[PDB]
Amino acid sequence: TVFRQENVDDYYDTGEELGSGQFAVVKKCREKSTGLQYAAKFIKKRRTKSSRRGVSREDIEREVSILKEIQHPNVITLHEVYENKTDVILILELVAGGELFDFLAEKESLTEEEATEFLKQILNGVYYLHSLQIAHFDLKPENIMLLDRNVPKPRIKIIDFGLAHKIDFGNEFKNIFGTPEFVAPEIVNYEPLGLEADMWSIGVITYILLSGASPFLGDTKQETLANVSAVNYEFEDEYFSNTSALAKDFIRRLLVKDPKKRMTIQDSLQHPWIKPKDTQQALSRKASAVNMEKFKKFAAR
Ligand SMILES: Nc1ncnc2c1ncn2[C@@H]1O[C@H](COP(=O)(O)OP(=O)(O)O)[C@@H](O)[C@H]1O
Ligand SMILES: [Mg+2]
Repeated sequence: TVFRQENVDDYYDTGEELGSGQFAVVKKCREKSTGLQYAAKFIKKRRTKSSRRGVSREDIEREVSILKEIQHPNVITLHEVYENKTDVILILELVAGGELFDFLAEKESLTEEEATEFLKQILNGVYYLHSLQIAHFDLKPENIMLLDRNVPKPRIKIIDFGLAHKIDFGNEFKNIFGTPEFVAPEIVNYEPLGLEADMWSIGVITYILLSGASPFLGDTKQETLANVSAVNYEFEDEYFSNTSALAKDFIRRLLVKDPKKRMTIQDSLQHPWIKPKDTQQALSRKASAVNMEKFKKFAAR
C-alpha cells in the first residue's frame, strides 16, 4: 500500500504537540481546505530492517488498515494518510478533552451510576470493535480520552491503535507487549490471544475507576507480571468499602485467568451493574460511590 505522497504541509497547518509515543509524535493540525482541526500522528519508519529506531511497515500498515475500517462514536476515525522519506503521517480525528480519568478527578464526587455512564461508552466502543473481530490490545486509562470535556455529557473516544489486531480465524496470535499492569495473563504468558484480553483490561480500568488503586501493580515489573499471571488482587477495604456488590461481581467476572471463562463484551453490557434488572439493583448502584479521595490520588500519579 502507498499512502498520499504530497507534502502534508501543503494541505495542513501544524500546531502544538498533543502527545508522543516511542516512535511517534502527535500534533494538532488544521486542514486548509475546510478549516477543520485534526490530530496528525507522525510515525517514524524503521527504514532498514535491522534498525530498532522506528516502526516496521507491517505494523504501520496494520494500524492504518484497522483505523480505516472503523466508524463509531466512541472510537477515533482515520481521515487521511500521508508518507514521506522518514514518516508515515496519520491524520486522525482530533480528541481534545484529555484523558477520562483527569476529567473525572476534577469532580467532587461520582456515584457508581455516574461512573457506569462513562464506562458504558467504553463498553460500546469495544462492542463495536469486537463485533468486527478487532482486538484493541492496549486498553488502559491513557487511551480513554474525551472528545470535548466542556459539554454536559462528554463523549469517550478510544485512541491508540498501535497494538490493535484483527483476530483471524485459522491463525493463532501470540505476543508479549503492552503495559504490565493492564495486560491479561495470556499476554504475560505468551499464550493464544483473542478478544478476551481487552475484557481483562476493562476489568482493570473499572477496578481503578472505582478505587483509585491498581489491582496488580507490584514493586517491580516482574512482580506486576506475577500478580497478573496469578490473578493476585484483592478488594482492599481501605479502597473498596463503599463499592457495591454488583460492581465487585462485574470486576470479578472480568479478572478471570481462563480467557474462555472471562465475561465477553456482549455479556458485560447485560451485566446487572451495567443494566440493572430491578429497582433494588438500580438503588445500590446509585447509593454507591467512587472512592474520590483515593481516585484523585491515582490521577495525579
Ligand atoms: N486522535 C488524537 N487526538 C488527540 N491526541 C492524540 C490522538 N491520538 C493520539 N494522541 C496523543 O498522542 C499520544 C501518542 O499517541 P498514540 O496513538 O498513543 O501513539 P503510540 O501508538 O505510539 O503510543 C497519545 O497518548 C495521546 O496523548
Ligand atoms: Mg500510546
